[PDB]
Amino acid sequence: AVSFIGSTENDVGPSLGSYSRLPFVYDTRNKIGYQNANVWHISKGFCVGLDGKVDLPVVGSLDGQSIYGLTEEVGLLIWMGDTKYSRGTAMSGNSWENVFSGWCVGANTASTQGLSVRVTPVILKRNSSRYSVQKTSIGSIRMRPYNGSSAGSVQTTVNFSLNPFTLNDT
Repeated sequence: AVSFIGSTENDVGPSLGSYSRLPFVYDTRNKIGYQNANVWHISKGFCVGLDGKVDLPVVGSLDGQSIYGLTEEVGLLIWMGDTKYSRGTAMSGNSWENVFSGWCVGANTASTQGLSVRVTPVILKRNSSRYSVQKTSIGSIRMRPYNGSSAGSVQTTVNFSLNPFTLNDT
């Protein structure tokens, strides 16, 4: 079986966080992210993976993944995937993309399925010399049952919003 145990709306990164150091990528690691190991509770043979979707406009590209725009001077590189950040899948485009191939819980076991979203700020253009961004919707992630597993009427999708932040350029 499967049940939804997470939150529908989720914030990515600390509110009004400030980050210091074209296109220039800021090394924010996992600071601007959201991670939750327990979004769905699965059991008895349930097989599930994850699909991710970014709703932000694609304004460029870097090493194979999209640069999503926030403002005229600030953009983002985005990863979505399973709980552990190192499992993140680099996002491109605005379609649902497979971000976690998935796994199957044991026939006599109960476990959880989680997820993570991580972004890194990118300066597109310049100027003052600070750059502020307001809360912005990023996109969503939905569980993807497989192997004949079924979601029934269980909530399948959760959403993510980027908390406001400021970039100090010098």
